[PDB]
Amino acid sequence: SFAGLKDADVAAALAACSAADSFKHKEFFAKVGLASKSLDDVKKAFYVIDQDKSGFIEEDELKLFLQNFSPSARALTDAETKAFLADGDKDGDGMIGVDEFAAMIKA
Ligand SMILES: [Ca+2]
Ligand SMILES: [Ca+2]
Ligand SMILES: [Mg+2]
Repeated sequence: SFAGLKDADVAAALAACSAADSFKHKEFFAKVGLASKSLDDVKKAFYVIDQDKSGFIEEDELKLFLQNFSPSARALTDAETKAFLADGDKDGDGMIGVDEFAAMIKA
């Protein structure tokens, strides 16, 4: 829901990355809808993965990225989390802020 994605695109996507170390951010962002959502929604998501409301997705909310879409879903492996944060975290503080998230989805 949060980001107004549909179940189908969400069930699709997860199937597509259910192997360990087959997760890829922009590919799942294309997939599940999010890379063509408005920037309002690209925020609504952000704040959902920010499970603890800190303003930031820390490395440990990032590895539970999937589960925000489906509870039973798998954790990301440590490499999968290391590339994302690698791609997201331009100021090197170890966690992703909104403006960084938005930035990595595009739009
Ligand atoms: Ca957080
Ligand atoms: Ca950062
Ligand atoms: Mg926390």
